[PDB]
Amino acid sequence: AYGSVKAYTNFDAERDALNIETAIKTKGVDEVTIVNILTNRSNEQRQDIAFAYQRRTKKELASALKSALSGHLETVILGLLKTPAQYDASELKASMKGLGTDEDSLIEIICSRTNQELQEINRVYKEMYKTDLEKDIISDTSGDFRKLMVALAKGRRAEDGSVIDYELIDQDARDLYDAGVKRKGTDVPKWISIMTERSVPHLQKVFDRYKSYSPYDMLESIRKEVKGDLENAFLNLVQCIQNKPLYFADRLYDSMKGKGTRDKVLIRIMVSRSEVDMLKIRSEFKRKYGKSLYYYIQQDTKGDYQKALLYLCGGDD
Ligand SMILES: [Ca+2]
Ligand SMILES: [Ca+2]
Ligand SMILES: [Ca+2]
Repeated sequence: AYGSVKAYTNFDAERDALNIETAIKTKGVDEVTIVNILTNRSNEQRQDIAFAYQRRTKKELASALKSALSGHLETVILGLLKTPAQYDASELKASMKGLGTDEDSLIEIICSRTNQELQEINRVYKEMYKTDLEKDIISDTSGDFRKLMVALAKGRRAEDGSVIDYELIDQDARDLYDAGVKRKGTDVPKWISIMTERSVPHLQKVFDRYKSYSPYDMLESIRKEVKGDLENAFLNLVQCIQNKPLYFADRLYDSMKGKGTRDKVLIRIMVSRSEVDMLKIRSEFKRKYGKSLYYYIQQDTKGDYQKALLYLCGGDD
């Protein structure tokens, strides 16, 4: 409901598949037409176009476009063609490269996805790679960090209940302070337990009730009590629970603020959150960093790649 790319009203899968077939078979490849079409269609509509294209040409659209395109634009388009679950699962599999695992992407995806999304992701992952996500998480992670990632990826977080339990909120804040800053050392399993099991609004009110018992807020308490992968995961998780659009705005900023561009993160965010809360991310981004997201994307990317990302953004703020 808060996505930037909406379902195209006057949609016709057959003509889109025709125009795309034409744009592909065009000499020198017509990237502009492909971008113009795919970036203004909903994911489901893109699936419809894929099916129509398949019936028309008896070749799958993703293959033809992987042949017709290259580089970052290829990455973006092939990212858009997949269903949300498929894309997330594929990114997760890509992030797990043994001991040199990209833990940043892994954290980004596992910490920010909801119960339904994770439930679908586990199934699709198992169907795609004939192996449960948990086995690979265990294989490519270790320790309390592993435990946390496994807990989160199980996707059985409690749902937001009818009634607000302020008492349990208070007791959770107390438990968090007692297991963290109060004692020397850290009771990590209790932290993981509370942060993975309780619902999101409950954990918001808990995170702000924690400010009453502790001299440091939740983020700083994390920066002090634990460090490393565990720390990064806890930080990202808390950022997501508190303010997810702001979190993704910060993640977008971090991907472009420095030298070059962390295109994996940029592309993944602009694709996965295009039909979710891209409007809110734009809002938070301009509210915090002065200029629009469109602007940063414009200054840090060029060409039809830039064009695609700008279409996924949806105008200047
Ligand atoms: Ca290629
Ligand atoms: Ca301590
Ligand atoms: Ca840059």
